[PDB]
Amino acid sequence: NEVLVLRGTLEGHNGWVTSLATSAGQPNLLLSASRDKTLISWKLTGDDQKFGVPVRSFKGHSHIVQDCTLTADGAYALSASWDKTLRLWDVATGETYQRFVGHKSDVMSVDIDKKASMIISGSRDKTIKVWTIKGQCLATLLGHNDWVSQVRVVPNEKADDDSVTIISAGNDKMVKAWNLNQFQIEADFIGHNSNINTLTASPDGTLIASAGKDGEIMLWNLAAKKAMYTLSAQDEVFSLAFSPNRYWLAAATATGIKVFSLDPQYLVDDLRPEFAGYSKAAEPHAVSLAWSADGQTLFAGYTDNVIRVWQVMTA
RNA sequence: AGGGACUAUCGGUUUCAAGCCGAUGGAAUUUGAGGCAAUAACAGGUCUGUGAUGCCCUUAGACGUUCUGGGCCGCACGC
Repeated sequence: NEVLVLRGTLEGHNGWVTSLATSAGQPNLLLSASRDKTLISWKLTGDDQKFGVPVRSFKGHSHIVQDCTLTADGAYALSASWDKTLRLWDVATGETYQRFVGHKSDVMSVDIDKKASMIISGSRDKTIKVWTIKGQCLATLLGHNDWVSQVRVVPNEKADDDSVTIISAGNDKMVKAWNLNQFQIEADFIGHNSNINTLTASPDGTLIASAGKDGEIMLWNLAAKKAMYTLSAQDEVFSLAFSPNRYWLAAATATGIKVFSLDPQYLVDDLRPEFAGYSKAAEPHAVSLAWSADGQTLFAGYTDNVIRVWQVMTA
């Protein structure tokens, strides 16, 4: 039934959209990512023209943003980039509470646990490093031999003990899940055929996805740690997306979005629309995606310089 | 003190080699510019820079030295 219809975008950046972020406490309060050294804050007013007011740039690094994770409260935006950081931005404002420095090779990430505290970040030095909500390390993990690509938060409804769990990534072709308090050892994902360039997580504590340079999307549990639904999607995803509470997958496969539908096992609905003056090898192929925090609004993002948000509505 | 630019990023253009346009970012035609500048030389110039210097000449009516005065600034004109 669900005819998914393709609508007004929100265009704005000069470089190349490379993440994007579900606001995670004020789902308007969009908050978007970059390549050309900012973060254009887009409202969703919504009211039609502009779908819905590009109200704070935020400028820079010196170099290219690969991320922009919102807090558990959702008004404090956490940077990264190719000049070896963080720089915690204020969503409201233009400012740098705490330069977090220290890496060597080019952050690839950023994420924040359910209370806004013991943050993490991958790298190319081939680690990891915790930097609390101060430029300071708990510790500097080293179990991987590689470019560890991405790490995620998971959002726990066994109501949290308190010695918790997070995750990771990927040229050694593996994952590894680090107690976020005292980085202990828990399981990994063996097998794959090249680069793990992403992963994702459950919106309670028992779901995950990884993904593709091979084609296959190798799925989860964390609270079963057993390898799952093994799909086959040709090119790659660069750019994965849970609906929050539907059971819909969203990931941007080059080519679709393949909604795969992680219950039964079907292709509902592929969005490759809209398109004007190209030689293929121009599509202006994505690099970040999200599901309205409250879970409709897919904020579909693309290279080019035009975000193209595309919600699901009625038959 | 240091860092920082590599024609970089797609797009073309080609033996899809070495290369070459264009547009973006950029502070930024080999980044601009000089300076060092093999191989072999020329009988180019210079002993009128030398207490660097061969061989001739000069050696006190010296062509060595020095006080004066003018001389290289003299014009129908050629470059």
